[PDB]
Amino acid sequence: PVFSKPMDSNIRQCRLKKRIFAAVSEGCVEELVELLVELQELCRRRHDEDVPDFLMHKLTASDTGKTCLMKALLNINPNTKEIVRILLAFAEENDILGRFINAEYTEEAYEGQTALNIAIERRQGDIAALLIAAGADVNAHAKGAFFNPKYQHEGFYFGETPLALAACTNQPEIVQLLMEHEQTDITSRDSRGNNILHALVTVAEDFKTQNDFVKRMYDMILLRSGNWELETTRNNDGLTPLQLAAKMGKAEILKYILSREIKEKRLRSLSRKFTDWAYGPVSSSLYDLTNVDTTTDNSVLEITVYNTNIDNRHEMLTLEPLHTLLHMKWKKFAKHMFFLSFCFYFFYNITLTLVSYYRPREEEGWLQLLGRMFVLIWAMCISVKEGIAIFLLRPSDLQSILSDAWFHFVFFIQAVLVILSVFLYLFAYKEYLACLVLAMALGWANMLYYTRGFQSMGMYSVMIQKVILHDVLKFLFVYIVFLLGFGVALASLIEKCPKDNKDCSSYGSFSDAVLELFKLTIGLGDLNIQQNSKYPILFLFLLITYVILTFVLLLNMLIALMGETVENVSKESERIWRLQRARTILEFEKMLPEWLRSRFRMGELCKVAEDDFRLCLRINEVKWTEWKTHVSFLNE
Amino acid sequence: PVFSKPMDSNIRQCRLKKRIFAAVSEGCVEELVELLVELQELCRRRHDEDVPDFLMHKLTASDTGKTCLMKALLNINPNTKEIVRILLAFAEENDILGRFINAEYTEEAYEGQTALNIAIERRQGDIAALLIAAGADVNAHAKGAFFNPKYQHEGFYFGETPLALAACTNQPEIVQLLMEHEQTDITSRDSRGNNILHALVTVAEDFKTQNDFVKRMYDMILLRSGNWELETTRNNDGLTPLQLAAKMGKAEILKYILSREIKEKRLRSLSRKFTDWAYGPVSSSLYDLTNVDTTTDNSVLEITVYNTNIDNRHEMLTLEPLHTLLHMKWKKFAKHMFFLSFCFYFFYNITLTLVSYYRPREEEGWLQLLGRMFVLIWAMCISVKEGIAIFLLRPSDLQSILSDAWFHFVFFIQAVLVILSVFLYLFAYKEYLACLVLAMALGWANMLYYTRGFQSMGMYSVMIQKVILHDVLKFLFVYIVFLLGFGVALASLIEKCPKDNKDCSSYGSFSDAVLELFKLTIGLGDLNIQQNSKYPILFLFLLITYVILTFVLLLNMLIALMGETVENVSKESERIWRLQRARTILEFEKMLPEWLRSRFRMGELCKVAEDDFRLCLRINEVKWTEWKTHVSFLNE
Ligand SMILES: CCCCCCCC/C=C/CCCCCCCC(=O)O[C@@H](COC(=O)CCCCCCCCCCCCCCC)COP(=O)([O-])OCC[N+](C)(C)C
Ligand SMILES: CCCCCCCC/C=C/CCCCCCCC(=O)O[C@@H](COC(=O)CCCCCCCCCCCCCCC)COP(=O)([O-])OCC[N+](C)(C)C
Ligand SMILES: CCCCCCCC/C=C/CCCCCCCC(=O)O[C@@H](COC(=O)CCCCCCCCCCCCCCC)COP(=O)([O-])OCC[N+](C)(C)C
Ligand SMILES: CCCCCCCC/C=C/CCCCCCCC(=O)O[C@@H](COC(=O)CCCCCCCCCCCCCCC)COP(=O)([O-])OCC[N+](C)(C)C
Ligand SMILES: CCCCCCCC/C=C/CCCCCCCC(=O)O[C@@H](COC(=O)CCCCCCCCCCCCCCC)COP(=O)([O-])OCC[N+](C)(C)C
Ligand SMILES: CCCCCCCC/C=C/CCCCCCCC(=O)O[C@@H](COC(=O)CCCCCCCCCCCCCCC)COP(=O)([O-])OCC[N+](C)(C)C
Ligand SMILES: CCCCCCCC/C=C\CCCCCCCC(=O)O[C@@H](COC(=O)CCCCCCCCCCCCCCC)COP(=O)([O-])OCC[N+](C)(C)C
Ligand SMILES: CCCCCCCC/C=C\CCCCCCCC(=O)O[C@@H](COC(=O)CCCCCCCCCCCCCCC)COP(=O)([O-])OCC[N+](C)(C)C
Ligand SMILES: CCCCCCCC/C=C\CCCCCCCC(=O)O[C@@H](COC(=O)CCCCCCCCCCCCCCC)COP(=O)([O-])OCC[N+](C)(C)C
Ligand SMILES: CCCCCCCC/C=C\CCCCCCCC(=O)O[C@@H](COC(=O)CCCCCCCCCCCCCCC)COP(=O)([O-])OCC[N+](C)(C)C
Ligand SMILES: CCCCC/C=C\C/C=C\C/C=C/C/C=C\CCCC(=O)O
Ligand SMILES: CCCCC/C=C\C/C=C\C/C=C/C/C=C\CCCC(=O)O
Ligand SMILES: NCCOB(c1ccccc1)c1ccccc1
Ligand SMILES: NCCOB(c1ccccc1)c1ccccc1
Ligand SMILES: NCCOB(c1ccccc1)c1ccccc1
Ligand SMILES: NCCOB(c1ccccc1)c1ccccc1
Ligand code: NA
Repeated sequence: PVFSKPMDSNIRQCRLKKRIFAAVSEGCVEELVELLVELQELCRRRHDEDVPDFLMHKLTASDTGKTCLMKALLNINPNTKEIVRILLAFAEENDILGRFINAEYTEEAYEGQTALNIAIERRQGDIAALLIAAGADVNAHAKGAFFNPKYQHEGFYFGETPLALAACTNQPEIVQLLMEHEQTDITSRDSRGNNILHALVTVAEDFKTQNDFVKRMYDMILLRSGNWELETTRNNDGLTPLQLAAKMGKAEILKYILSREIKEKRLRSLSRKFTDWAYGPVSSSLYDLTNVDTTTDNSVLEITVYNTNIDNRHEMLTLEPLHTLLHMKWKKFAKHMFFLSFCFYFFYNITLTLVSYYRPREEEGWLQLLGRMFVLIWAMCISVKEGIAIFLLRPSDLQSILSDAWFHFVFFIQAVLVILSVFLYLFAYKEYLACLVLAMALGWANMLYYTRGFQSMGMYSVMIQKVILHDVLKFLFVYIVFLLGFGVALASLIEKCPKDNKDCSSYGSFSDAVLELFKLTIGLGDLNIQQNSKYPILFLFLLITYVILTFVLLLNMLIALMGETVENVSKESERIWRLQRARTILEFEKMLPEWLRSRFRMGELCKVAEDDFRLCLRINEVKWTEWKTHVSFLNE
Repeated sequence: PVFSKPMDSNIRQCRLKKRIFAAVSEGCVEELVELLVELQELCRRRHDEDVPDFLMHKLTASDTGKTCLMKALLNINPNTKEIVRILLAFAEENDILGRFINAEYTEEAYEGQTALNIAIERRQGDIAALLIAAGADVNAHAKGAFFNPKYQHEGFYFGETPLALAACTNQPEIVQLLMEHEQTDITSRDSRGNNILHALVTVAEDFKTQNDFVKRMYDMILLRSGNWELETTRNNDGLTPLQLAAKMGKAEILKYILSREIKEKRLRSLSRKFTDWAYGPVSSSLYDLTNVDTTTDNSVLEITVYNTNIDNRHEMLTLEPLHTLLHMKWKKFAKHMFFLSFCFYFFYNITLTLVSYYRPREEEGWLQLLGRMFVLIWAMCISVKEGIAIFLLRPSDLQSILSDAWFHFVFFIQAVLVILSVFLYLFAYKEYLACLVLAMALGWANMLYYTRGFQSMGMYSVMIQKVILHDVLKFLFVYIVFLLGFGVALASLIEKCPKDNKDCSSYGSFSDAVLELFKLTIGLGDLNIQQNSKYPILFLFLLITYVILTFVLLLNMLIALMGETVENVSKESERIWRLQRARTILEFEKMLPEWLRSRFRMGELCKVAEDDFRLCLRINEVKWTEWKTHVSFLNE
């Protein structure tokens, strides 16, 4: 990144004020005392009306706003605490201690950063305790391009508050010192709208390491708060800390929140998992479904399934209510809607076939009327439905067209070519055969959409798409190099044939020469040596050189590259069809009306505590492997 | 190796002097005292004019120059220190202690080795302290074929000085004893021109192990020197210890020197990295660019990119100023010069194509004149530019023609065949078509040079070259064995055909028989059994035997060997295009004039200290992963 002005500067890029910053940096105590006396006497020699203002302009930098207190804290030495006790005592007789401890940068990239923001970051618990006990602001919002970047490489976002700075830098002794302070606003929201619990989700990691202080900071702040105000708070985008963990793909944080159970009464009401009974490996629990089920707009189940930015959707959709809601919707409507979508579309491809095969060749019942009117209606049903999904779609397709958004185009292109064949055949035109045949060939080719979501057949549609997009299209630029180079080369040697006998040279034009050289590449060629040219040996040299390069080397090079794609999909094949069915379920739920979706709703009302009635889900879990390993070491 | 004379010898390959060497070896003290009295009395029985000379010829070997003091130190026993104290006291009454402790080998392979060179190597800190306190030379240069070899298997190079012997054999207690000695010349240069810091680079290793004493010896000697005299010293080849680490490929040493930062004032001026400010994971530093940027002749960036001898160029070009200078040159001129080199060469291949396809067949505008004159100029621009690069190139091509120096020939051969086609077409000749077509086919084939340096397309040009050079050409000697063996075999059975009907046997000659047997190998053949010979079954046996060997076994054996090459390049594919672009940048910088290269220069003048103004580079680094692991264990 770049900021065009440093935070601290001690190297110059090629007199009372400049010596004070050169005294608080190295740690010269006896020099700093002699310099402050020279500035204490320099207040009254010309005026006594402006004492509190003139004392501040000689201790602050006029370009950044950095004070002499900030300069001592940016440069940590073992003589640091002695400098702070002198500078805070110097503002006592001048009565300027109120504005000296609450100063901030006036520069646009570090605006709002105070001396308390530096002392907590340098791990100075004794110095930060002296500032708060003197009048430092515990609610100072450090804005700016450095503290509020646009990406995670152009600064450092922690939450803009001193409570979020100690929480993100693993310092719980300062968090306990700030939460006991009665002027600290815990539920404060920064420029992003994030509170103390949104900012911990942002700095969290995606997987489980050895030390997880973010989960420890999440539990410590939430239980000492003792309310739901931090959890129901939404951002400027309208996201809770539960929904933010699903958006950014933090599976360890999303697992902890969504099965949080507190056994202690006076603290039990802050739970989302409620175990009813347990007997060995069998447990029965109640799970909160407040923002999880798809009854609100931006629900957690809708985020995780449609989150193409992240890599761990299979880890997050295996979690504790998310796998059961996804399974119960399949056994109620989504298996029925997938079977009928197969049946109405397989009947649609047969009717396209039997009107394309039995077309009126030269001369130009109730079941025949039932067939052709079904073609005109079902093609308009797809072109409206798939046309909305393309319009409601963003142009950054590198992550959505993996297996998902590729089918939204080919069902739409096939539906338009059926409709375009109607306008051509009826009016006056003969180009209907060019549109009806290509729609029928693409119509049968779209039957591989119904192989998706199954353990045995789900990986075949991914193998076809990933070979075309990642192996074949990047290999056309290697092969057209040799197809167009040798194509003009062999066509230039062919002499103009004497008048008759058009089968005297197959390479007699550039359009001819590309055809046979494509046949030598795939192996349907002919090494003809008749070939009436003035250079028979030179034609025979470039013809065999083409066969060795394309057929022997470049053809088997592509097969070795396509074979690496097939084995990579086959290793991930158990994770593919589980994510294919998960998107198929939620698209079928959006096709349902409101009166029918209300019958399909899961959940029952519970009595958690006094004035607490939330929507639950009873999930009977049995864990044999986790039980046998648990019992074994209690009696080793 | 071989030296034809040993250092120490105790085994004979099938009388006062020979008993002394047989006394200092085993450790006989009471025998050695009785032998020295017999030699003390043998000085005066025939002359008293030559006492200091005659006392030395009976204690030294006349063939090697080895003394009795060296013989006791080569044979370490627990009775070693008692022998040294007697022999050094024996030279006191004879007043020959000055030449007895400073003696050396007169043999050509061990010349200059003294008793101090042996005592430090055998780990004798007490014996080496007694020699220096008696008058031993601390600046004795041990030359010779053993101590100055030509390769790293024909001797032991350490630096030829006793200070470099204790530094390379991990003995810092003797290094501290030598650097406090006021006659020790630290900045001494041996026969190679190496000083104390060049010799540590030579004995260093390429990667990071558990114990790195070479980096510890580099830091200990440099900080106690306290000057830049050891760093600015160049060899006989003109290399600093910074440039020697880039030449020999020591990435651990080159990383330590190029980000050396000393926080301590009185020692800060020996730094090359200067951290300006740090706030969490974000750091801003200034890097020294004295011999790093390409403004001097033998710069570190020019060495590492063009160092085909080493295997770790990707590890060294990732380092701390080397990755930023390589990235800033791409975003200023090298991306523009690569795009226009694509555009002027793609226009050049079209104009060659449209004059080769539309040639005057039988009978023999301003845009047509603009095209053909562009061919005559652009072919002369390549033939001059690529002709210099072949002339300035060494004949040891096994490491430069991997992906790099192969393109310097094929752009040159293509440019000459365009020029050769002009002299043939204009004068009187008809062989212009044999040169224009082969230049046009090779001209389109050189378009894969512009796929280099990209993450998606950079590995394809390496896969084509490595399959030809390492799989195909070593398999021709396997296949011509079977092509020439069966080719004469099947042509010898073919009887001379009765007069007419030339299509009676396709194997009627050796030139004919190689053609169809090449077609059976690739799979375009015919198992014809008509074949008018006197041995129809014996012809049919050798024909099917050829198909099973070549098409079934030897063809798929090559495909299995080519497939191992493709998967090895595909695993290294992220390291290939980063090294392809790095050579493309520095070749474009050499094409720039001096006035335009001065505008593209990076760096600003800094004030490091008093009388210290060097060229810097501000690099804003952010390290999220290295910060989250660092904070986690400080508050575990
Ligand atoms: C303009 C357009 C408008 C469109 C109108 C639509 C909009 C309005 C829609 C309204 C619909 C209303 C909702 C549906 C409610 C029905 C309830 C039901 O029975 O569902 C059931 C399915 O029932 C079945 O019979 C499934 C049959 C087997 C399917 C096999 C999948 C393969 C499909 C072909 C692929 C071949 C692959 C080969 C290669 C290609 C649910 O499943 P289950 O059986 O209950 O689960 C068993 C568990 N249990 C019994 C314990 C509970
Ligand atoms: C997944 C998808 C896989 C498959 C998709 C692949 C699809 C590929 C399909 C290919 C089929 C090709 C059909 C050709 C049709 C005729 C063309 C023509 O007119 O040529 C004419 C000139 O011929 C020349 O001289 C060629 C010169 C072209 C210049 C090349 C620049 C662009 C190439 C960029 C590449 C470099 C990039 C480098 C990057 C590394 C010859 O004309 P004619 O034939 O003799 O006509 C007879 C005239 N008559 C009819 C009146 C008698
Ligand atoms: C890359 C891996 C390499 C190894 C693996 C190989 C497999 C992959 C390789 C793929 C490379 C593709 C090479 C195709 C060769 C075309 C031949 C040709 O020129 O056509 C004809 C020209 O016809 C025309 O005049 C109009 C052009 C129509 C050509 C359409 C062909 C398919 C296009 C793309 C299909 C997309 C499919 C996508 C499926 C995923 C032949 O000419 P003619 O009619 O005989 O001459 C008439 C005479 N005249 C001169 C008087 C005019
Ligand atoms: C090793 C892997 C094995 C398995 C994989 C296989 C792939 C790799 C294998 C490679 C092996 C190569 C075998 C080629 C077969 C030659 C056929 C021949 O003899 O030509 C002709 C002779 O014509 C002549 O008389 C002049 C010679 C021209 C030959 C040029 C062929 C290409 C040369 C090298 C190209 C370099 C390309 C390099 C690309 C990287 C045929 O003879 P005829 O004209 O029909 O007879 C005339 C009649 N007469 C008897 C009266 C005279
Ligand atoms: C006799 C012979 C004499 C020869 C005369 C020459 C000698 C004298 C020469 C003198 C030249 C002087 C130096 C150049 C100064 C220009 C400045 C510039 O804009 O550079 C810029 C290029 O900007 C572009 O225009 C790049 C366009 C895209 C290139 C894509 C690469 C693919 C190229 C084809 C591959 C196809 C592969 C397909 C398969 C093959 C630098 O990049 P950038 O944009 O700045 O980077 C963005 C960063 N920034 C904007 C934030 C800063
Ligand atoms: C990457 C590159 C890949 C591709 C490149 C590969 C390129 C290969 C290309 C190959 C094409 C070959 C074309 C042949 C041209 C004619 C030759 C000839 O005249 O033969 C004659 C004798 O025939 C014999 O008897 C052969 C004996 C040769 C001795 C071999 C020793 C050296 C081989 C060392 C090997 C062992 C080493 C062992 C180590 C393991 C027959 O002549 P004719 O045919 O009857 O002519 C008709 C005469 N007339 C015209 C007047 C009528
Ligand atoms: C998986 C769930 C299944 C979903 C529903 C699927 C069920 C679909 C079932 C029926 C769909 C058809 C209804 C469309 C009505 C119009 C038909 C038409 O075009 O007329 C044709 C009549 O038909 C024939 O005679 C064709 C005979 C070959 C059909 C092959 C059987 C396979 C498809 C069928 C069975 C598939 C069974 C699938 C499994 C049940 C014209 O034929 P003609 O007599 O020659 O007329 C003369 C025309 N001429 C003058 C130009 C020559
Ligand atoms: C891949 C794209 C580039 C293709 C190669 C381009 C590079 C070439 C670079 C330099 C070549 C320069 C010399 C050739 C010019 C004269 C040729 C000639 O006149 O033909 C002669 C022989 O015909 C032949 O068989 C010639 C063989 C071609 C030479 C290829 C070099 C070997 C490289 C192999 C590597 C394999 C290729 C690369 C694989 C890695 C004439 O025979 P004729 O026809 O019977 O005519 C009779 C009339 N006349 C005698 C009066 C004339
Ligand atoms: C990526 C950056 C691009 C860099 C610049 C690339 C731009 C290059 C643009 C133009 C290059 C041409 C300039 C050379 C001028 C001489 C041409 C010539 O020989 O005359 C030919 C005229 O031309 C034709 O009529 C040929 C038509 C087929 C061309 C196919 C288009 C692809 C290449 C072009 C477009 C590529 C576009 C690429 C993308 C922009 C001869 O044809 P004729 O009428 O039959 O004459 C009769 C002769 N006869 C009597 C013997 C038969
Ligand atoms: C690889 C390079 C070397 C190739 C093998 C060399 C080694 C051979 C070593 C020893 C062979 C010694 C005996 C052969 C001599 C007489 C043959 C004969 O006369 O033909 C007879 C039959 O023709 C046949 O089919 C015979 C089979 C060929 C013999 C191969 C041995 C089996 C090895 C298998 C291993 C596979 C090979 C190796 C694969 C690993 C006659 O039939 P005719 O033709 O119709 O003529 C009729 C007229 N007449 C009856 C009057 C005659
Ligand atoms: C507006 C039309 C533009 C031109 C049309 C371009 C693309 C659509 C046409 C074909 C694309 C798909 C072809 C089907 C072939 C293989 C995929 C099998 C289905 C699967 O993946 O399992
Ligand atoms: C003086 C001439 C001597 C004879 C010529 C010998 C060799 C040069 C000719 C051809 C070599 C290159 C051919 C191109 C074919 C495949 C490589 C693709 C480009 C790449 O590598 O990606
Ligand atoms: N057979 C249980 C596999 O789990 B399922 C699953 C697991 C992880 C991610 C997505 C889904 C599942 C499959 C179909 C319907 C509901 C859930
Ligand atoms: N919207 C018109 C057809 O939509 B359906 C559909 C079309 C293509 C892919 C998937 C579904 C459909 C959905 C449920 C039952 C029957 C058909
Ligand atoms: N995109 C960062 C990859 O690093 B680059 C790189 C890394 C190691 C070796 C060589 C280069 C790089 C790539 C292009 C220009 C400059 C540097
Ligand atoms: N020297 C004549 C052609 O050189 B250029 C060139 C040609 C082939 C490969 C690499 C470079 C060139 C360089 C920059 C811009 C345009 C062309
Ligand atoms: Na394999």
